[PDB]
Amino acid sequence: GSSGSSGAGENPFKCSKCDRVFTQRNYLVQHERTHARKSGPSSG
Ligand SMILES: [Zn+2]
Repeated sequence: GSSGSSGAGENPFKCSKCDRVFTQRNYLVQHERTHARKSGPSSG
């Protein structure tokens, strides 16, 4: 007897930069273009 909530949904359209998801490719693109925080030699 363990039920209640299953958190947010899941979709194939996932963001590369962060861990975001969308119900379409368009909504994903507009979000991928907004990603302009990463600049210079800084990543892992
Ligand atoms: Zn993102």
